[PDB]
Amino acid sequence: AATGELLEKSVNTIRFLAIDAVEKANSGHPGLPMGCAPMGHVLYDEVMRYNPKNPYWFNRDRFVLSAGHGCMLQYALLHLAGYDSVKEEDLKQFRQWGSRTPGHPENFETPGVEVTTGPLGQGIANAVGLALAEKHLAARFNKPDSEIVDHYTYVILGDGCQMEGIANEACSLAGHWGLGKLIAFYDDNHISIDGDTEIAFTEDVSTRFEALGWHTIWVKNGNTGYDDIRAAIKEAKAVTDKPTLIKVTTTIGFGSPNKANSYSVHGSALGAKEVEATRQNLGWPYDTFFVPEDVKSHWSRHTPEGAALEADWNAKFAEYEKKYADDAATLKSIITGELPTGWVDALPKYTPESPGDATRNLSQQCLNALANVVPGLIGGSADLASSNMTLLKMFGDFQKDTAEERNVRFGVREHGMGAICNGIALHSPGFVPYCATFFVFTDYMRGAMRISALSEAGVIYVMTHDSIGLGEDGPTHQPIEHLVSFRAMPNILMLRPADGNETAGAYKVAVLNRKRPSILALSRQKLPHLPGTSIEGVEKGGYTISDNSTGNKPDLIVMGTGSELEIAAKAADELRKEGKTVRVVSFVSWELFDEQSDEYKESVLPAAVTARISIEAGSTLGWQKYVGAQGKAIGIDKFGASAPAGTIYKEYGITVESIIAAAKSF
Amino acid sequence: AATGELLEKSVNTIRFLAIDAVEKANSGHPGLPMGCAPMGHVLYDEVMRYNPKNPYWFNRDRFVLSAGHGCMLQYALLHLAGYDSVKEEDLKQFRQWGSRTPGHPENFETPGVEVTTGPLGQGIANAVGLALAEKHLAARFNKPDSEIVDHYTYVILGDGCQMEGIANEACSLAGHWGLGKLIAFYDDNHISIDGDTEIAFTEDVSTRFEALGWHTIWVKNGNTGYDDIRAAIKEAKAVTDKPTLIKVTTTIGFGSPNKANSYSVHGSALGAKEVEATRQNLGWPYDTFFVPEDVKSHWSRHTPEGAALEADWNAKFAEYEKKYADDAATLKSIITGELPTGWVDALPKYTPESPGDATRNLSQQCLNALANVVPGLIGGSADLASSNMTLLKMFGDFQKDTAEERNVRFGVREHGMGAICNGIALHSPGFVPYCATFFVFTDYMRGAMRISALSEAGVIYVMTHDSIGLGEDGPTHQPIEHLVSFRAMPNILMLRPADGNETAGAYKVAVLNRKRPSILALSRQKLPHLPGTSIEGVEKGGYTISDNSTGNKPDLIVMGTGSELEIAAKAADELRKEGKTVRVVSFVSWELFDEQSDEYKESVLPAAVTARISIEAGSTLGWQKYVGAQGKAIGIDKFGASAPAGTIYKEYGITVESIIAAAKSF
Ligand SMILES: Cc1ncc(C[n+]2csc(CCOP(=O)(O)OP(=O)(O)O)c2C)c(N)n1
Ligand SMILES: Cc1ncc(C[n+]2csc(CCOP(=O)(O)OP(=O)(O)O)c2C)c(N)n1
Ligand SMILES: [Mg+2]
Ligand SMILES: [Mg+2]
Repeated sequence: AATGELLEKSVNTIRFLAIDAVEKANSGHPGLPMGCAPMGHVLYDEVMRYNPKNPYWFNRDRFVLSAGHGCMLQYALLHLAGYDSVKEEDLKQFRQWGSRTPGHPENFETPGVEVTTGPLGQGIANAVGLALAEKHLAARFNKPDSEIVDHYTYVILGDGCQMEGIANEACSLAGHWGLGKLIAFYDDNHISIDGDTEIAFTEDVSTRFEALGWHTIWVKNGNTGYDDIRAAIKEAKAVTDKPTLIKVTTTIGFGSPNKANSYSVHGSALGAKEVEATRQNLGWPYDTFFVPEDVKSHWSRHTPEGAALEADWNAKFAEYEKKYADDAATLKSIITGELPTGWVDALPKYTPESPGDATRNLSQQCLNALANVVPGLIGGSADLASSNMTLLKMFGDFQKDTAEERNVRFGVREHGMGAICNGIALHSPGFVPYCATFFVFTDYMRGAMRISALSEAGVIYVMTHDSIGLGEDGPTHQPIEHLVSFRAMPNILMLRPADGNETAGAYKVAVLNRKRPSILALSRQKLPHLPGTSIEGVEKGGYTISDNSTGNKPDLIVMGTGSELEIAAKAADELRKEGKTVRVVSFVSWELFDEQSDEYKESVLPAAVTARISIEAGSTLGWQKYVGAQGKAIGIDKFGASAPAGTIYKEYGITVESIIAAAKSF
Repeated sequence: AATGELLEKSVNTIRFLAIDAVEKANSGHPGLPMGCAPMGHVLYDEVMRYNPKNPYWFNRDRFVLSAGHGCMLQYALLHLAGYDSVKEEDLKQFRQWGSRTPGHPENFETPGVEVTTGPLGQGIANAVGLALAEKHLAARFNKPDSEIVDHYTYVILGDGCQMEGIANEACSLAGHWGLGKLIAFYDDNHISIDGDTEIAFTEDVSTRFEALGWHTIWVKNGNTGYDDIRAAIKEAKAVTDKPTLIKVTTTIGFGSPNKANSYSVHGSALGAKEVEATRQNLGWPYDTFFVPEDVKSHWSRHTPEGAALEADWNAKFAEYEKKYADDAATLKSIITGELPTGWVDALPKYTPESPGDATRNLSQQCLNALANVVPGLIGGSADLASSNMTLLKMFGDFQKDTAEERNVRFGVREHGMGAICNGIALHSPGFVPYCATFFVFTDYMRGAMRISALSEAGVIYVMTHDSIGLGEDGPTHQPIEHLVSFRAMPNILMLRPADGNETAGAYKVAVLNRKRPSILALSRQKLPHLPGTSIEGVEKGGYTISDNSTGNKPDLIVMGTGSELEIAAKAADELRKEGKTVRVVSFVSWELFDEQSDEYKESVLPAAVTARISIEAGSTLGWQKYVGAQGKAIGIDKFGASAPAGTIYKEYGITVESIIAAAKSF
């Protein structure tokens, strides 16, 4: 452990790397890194177990910077630790086009960064998911003579995260689950962007956390109380049954003679004059982006020590593999991301003779089928297990005493639920987390969902009661703009299966896409199994289910999704009687369709056929890209109503007669 | 005050109206009404001040049912109290097409219901807004010899609301603001939809609330402790500097011999057999929807008493208007919703000679100009006042000691902020609340924004840093799908002004729409003032700013919004050099354009002109409805990047050259 002048120099190396990176970019946040350098140093140099040359080592401790704006703190540490992702030149490319050092930490750009933060509150919620994953894995695979999974989850958060409701949702669950290895550092600096926190934040954070079930500790001198910080971490790991909140009081911009403790240092370059003044104040003769040789030498030990920690763990796993071969084989799946051979064969198959059912119920069949073949499937609903139909029948509930169970009960915390799943998904490539609620409530958790898409987290979102079909609950519960709001979001699949085969198909696609989240819009009401639907069609996004035309030139093309496909089919039969040739197209997913070749698209929507009709219980916006200019889109562009589903469909014109009336307009 | 058997009969009348209503619709929630009947009775019959024949009386106490699913509780009370909006027949039309008794309370459907609830957590946050409104109004208009504004805000919430992050955000704010007249009843019944709360909710709620700055009380017997409830309310009104949380332990479905204290009674009809058993158990001979004559008689006093309470206040207001004529005139504007004559003339006007500026700064000028002529304008930013540019320079900050101030500092709580504004908007029609954050974080508060649209709350959402133009913060901060995600939402205006004249126009529209929320997408970067822009044009949604064609037949039509209009204008100049006639159209708002006449539309986008180009730094989805099948839409359909804005615009092709390249494809 560093001490004396070496400790001071290392801590200041971190502060100045942050100051110089920001100054060069003339953009960024120097405040947090300056005040948090002391705890950052203790954490990466003395406490955390990791291998800088292998950021993927399974049993590594995890670090999460929830106050993402302070990313230079993390980049400085990754650089000093020896990670290949952050070299000297990368620091000099901070916030510049295409660099490994973007304005906010992004896991997909920088190996060593575990999750994507920046939107406040996500980080701490992700850490709860990471700690859940570790506890689950340890409870499920550890043996009396072999403790193979054992790592801590460290997270740094500021006042902004503490004010966000998502943070309180996640921390409430963490306390309830007894996540002893989750250790959070709260940067108590009394400053946010509007200035002093007394302006809008005067609650007793520590007492709130105690109420949530957390163990609490307060380090009053966060700027120079290095031993206090060490001691706090030690006591934190001693308390094994409760997550620990370590409040560390620091002064933002510490070291800056004229900008410390002010909102001015939160997010803008110090400036040439103040940088010079700060260098004199801290006694930093060294120049731009300099790492003193003795500091560099001290930090270099992490490479050989890191290699040895992993070698030690590998030996342990080899011995585990020979005693518990089966458990080892299963754990390897979660560690490598390689799904078991033939998992696809476990998916249900249906025929139009199978009894009709709501896609939400068919979803449950697929979930229980998959639970047997995919060891990493884990998840649950936000207090709606009996409506969402998300219980894995063969398992109990994940709880502090039964962490090995696979049904996770989130309570009424949608947003926290989403971020926790992002944490699970990014813990190990073999996890396949799924979470659920009513489709309309994705609005509550849209922040975490957008992060899923941007961070390439393969979370499967099971959303039921997807339309006015839910009936009586009314407009506050009926989605309308939701499908298009997600078709417009990049890198996320918006699947809306019509029946059993499409539902199984949606799940095949969802499991196969480990780098892109999937949303399944499922119905509350029973739907018939349609002839023409198939697992293979779904992978295509938009495909033909029935066609009585020839030469790829039907008189009419009718397209639909989910519960409205049936209506499109019934209308097509009707129109065929009158002698017209009609093609019925299922658009389970716009995303997958757009990804197909031009040949494929032409084969489904021939450019020559202009008479096109679409039907879907939701906004009509955007359908023009498929129905064309002379085409007609039947939908709902107003809020719903409180009444029996049947009545709403009739009153809103989501009927076979509307398709027919529209057909005779061509 | 009722007592003995009369009190028991009154309380049971409430239980049975709820039971019968749910049984007849065979849909609904009987549990909460059955368990909460006692406190509802005490609240509406003994505590609240209101005039059942005038649901709009300004100084009435406000009640909010945050646990919206239990609406039958409120319908039963409104019925008994004498409100004209809930007759016996309305109770029999519960959850049926077009009834005044929808499945969740909607203020727009039922006079007497203050806000729209159903999505959990919104109600308690709305109550915080209602209480803020009363506190602000009292501090601002009360005189030492005249206390004209004085009312309490009562709210009932359940475990579901207590778990939602939005509730913690608003209650954190309520404690910080010392809202002594906010009195919340927490229905502590240990049941949620997944069953017993021990499955996912074991935090110490009361201690969390004390940490937030709330006064706490616990009534252990909420089923029959009528005097304990009364006493608790008495103590709550005595504590004047802190909001009070009264935890009332009850048993859900109280009275039902076989379904009480179980999840089965939460949200489904009891069923014929259990209804009979419940009638026997409580000793309720009376049949379907019956109100005993003695109960009816007891409740009828509220009509003459209510009339007298309001008459009293009216006299008091008349004497107030005589002494303080000026203050009275200003207060009346907030009360009646009638805005001062000529407020429109206060808006700034600009010309292309005016210096260029970011629309976020131009927004501030408009807000400050408006503060002077619109008494009900109040609001602020979620810890981003210095970036959103929302401070009303002539005022201080709203705080427990300075409640008369008009700048509200919400801290980093977007969702709570939105719900609180809905509460203010719905307190009185003259309030014009505005709130702000970066456009990308609308995702955090989308739940409340949707409710603004559905409940017809004229909230003005000031959203800055609307695109990749914000630069270096990166993809986590850059909107992409947001504009279309709101153009798809019913009853909400999605305004994206290009310059000063358009920004002033956007505010004119926003202020005039008191029944529909408005969102303003504002830029971070400086934009020039363009020739052709005007306040009037904005009211049209889509209008021409420059045209060199004749006979309404240009060779090319180029449309754009906000920061991209400038690019479209520059490209048109180039093309006009080559001898083409080009029409430049501004689409400040899709919504406003679609509401215009067919003649008007044809005059801007002549059906005969097929060469159309649109440019907007956002998703291209939906632009097809204006650019046509042969038109081209230039936009961004992927996430952003961390880099200087200029570089991102070039790399993504949001440039004049892209417009020109596309123009030569026609
Ligand atoms: C959900 C969300 N809302 C708003 C912001 C904008 N924002 C970034 S940092 C910040 C200030 C938070 O201050 P704090 O976390 O206490 O950190 P410090 O100033 O101490 O570094 C705000 C409002 C954001 N990144 N995410
Ligand atoms: C934001 C949101 N998420 C989920 C739901 C679905 N929902 C309606 S009631 C409910 C149960 C909450 O139970 P509680 O508030 O404790 O009331 P009780 O069952 O005791 O009446 C849930 C999860 C919702 N209405 N809103
Ligand atoms: Mg801070
Ligand atoms: Mg409950």
